[PDB]
Amino acid sequence: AGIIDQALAPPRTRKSYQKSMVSISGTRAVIETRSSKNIMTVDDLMTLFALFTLTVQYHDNKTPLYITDILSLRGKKDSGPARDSIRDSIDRIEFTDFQLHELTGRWLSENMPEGFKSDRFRFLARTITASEEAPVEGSDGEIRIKPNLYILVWEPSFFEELLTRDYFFLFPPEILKQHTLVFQLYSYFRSRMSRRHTDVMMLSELNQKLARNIEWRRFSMDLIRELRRLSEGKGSEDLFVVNLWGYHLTVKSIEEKGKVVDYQVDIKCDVEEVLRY
Amino acid sequence: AGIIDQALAPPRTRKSYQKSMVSISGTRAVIETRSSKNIMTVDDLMTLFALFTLTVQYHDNKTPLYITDILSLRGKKDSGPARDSIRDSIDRIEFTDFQLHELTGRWLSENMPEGFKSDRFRFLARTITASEEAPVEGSDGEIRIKPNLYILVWEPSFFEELLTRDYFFLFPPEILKQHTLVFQLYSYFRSRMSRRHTDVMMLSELNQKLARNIEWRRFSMDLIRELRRLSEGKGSEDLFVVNLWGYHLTVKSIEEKGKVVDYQVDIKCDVEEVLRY
Repeated sequence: AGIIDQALAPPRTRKSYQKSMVSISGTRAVIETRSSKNIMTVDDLMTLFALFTLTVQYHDNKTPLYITDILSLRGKKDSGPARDSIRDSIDRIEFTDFQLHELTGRWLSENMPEGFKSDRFRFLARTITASEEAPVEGSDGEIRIKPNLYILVWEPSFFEELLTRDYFFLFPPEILKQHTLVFQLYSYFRSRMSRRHTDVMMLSELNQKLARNIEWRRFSMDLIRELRRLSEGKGSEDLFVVNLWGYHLTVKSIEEKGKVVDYQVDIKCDVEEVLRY
Repeated sequence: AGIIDQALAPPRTRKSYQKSMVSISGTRAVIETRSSKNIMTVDDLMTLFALFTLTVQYHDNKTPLYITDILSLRGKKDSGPARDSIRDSIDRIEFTDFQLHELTGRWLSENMPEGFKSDRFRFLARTITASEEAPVEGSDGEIRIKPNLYILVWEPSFFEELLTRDYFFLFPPEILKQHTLVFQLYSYFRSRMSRRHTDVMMLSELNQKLARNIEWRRFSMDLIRELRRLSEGKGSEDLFVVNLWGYHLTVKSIEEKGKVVDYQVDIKCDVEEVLRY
């Protein structure tokens, strides 16, 4: 859940294999993501977290989640294309296998002096669905369903962590309705920013840190438009501040002659973080 | 479930999708078998059952299994190609998803009458592996591992069904190392003939109900060689009896010169057959 965000597919990409290089605790590892259909994209993250929330709120095992509650938590208007979109997202999450291969040998026991560890993980161990419409056959005869009721059986150990230490798994119900760049920014501040309470960063670094292959103009215009929409009316386009559910930002534009680059400063208020449930 | 036998791939087949029509309890249904690699074949069944036995034998959750125990239980001499073969069977079992789609709408919930139910199942929810050799990047650019320790995490419902009820799918460990036709014969004797005391059969009937695509020469030579092998020498080439782990058989020759077939008299004994653990 912490490293999976680094091994997803680009948005709107339909592929069945992706090999990414990662490093955790100094240990370099190769993370593979494969599916019999299309692997998870970055945009699916939100949907995944939605499931997380709906798994925690229900238990207060097998977790029944209705499609309408998912649409509501995602802040999307109920319609055919919307239900089909969430259905495609959950379908990508369901058939995605992650596998982390550690490249540095470790000592395990007297019988295994040098041992390389690999972990093959899958979020949903089982899924039972209930649909109003009948399945369709499609090309090659492969079934396609339109479920309204989901019944999730998570991976056991992960499920035991879905009912224990529900902080990194519980995002604010309002951040799950936000833009993809806002979600990625809040998720980046939530995991890689517990070291300090004040920080200094640029938008140019934020592309390479969050959405690299997105060009600087689209990234800056979209994310700046969103943060400006969530900002307070106190400032102009050159200087404004955003609450961001505990991550009080302070964006300031830097100009050469007419061209601009933005510069943001955050002050992490840990209280409102836990308050945002 | 007990319908996976109709969902597996034919022997010597390496594919990623299969679809079958299956009627269960009067309802027409479709079973799809998917894998990002190769789906399970029939010849993997024994290995799967081996895992079963070992998972029941260790807990006497997570289940550590060593490849040495799998090779010994399957009756395989420890070597390179043997370890590779077992690893390939376990790899096909690990990445195989099954899915049962009901094509007839039935009553599911007071808000979904005549709804359509699907069930996406997977034997292994999670798999941690310990390998002695280093991860190798093959010619296809994908990581290939050579594990020796299998920390297995089964599907929760199937695991609970696998720890308490150890009588539906547990075979005598000595049958997991026999010829494939003997294993198929014993499985046919446990599935069919539920509580029938005695019955009389033909090797031709056993040929068509066990291995349709096997020549009558190889069926008689292999099956009669193995059954006649596991029998006290009290008889001759034309009359012998086999215990067969609770299914006491009696095989005799038929129809004299140049044209032959075998009578097979059975007598079921639930005491020995079930108690053999």
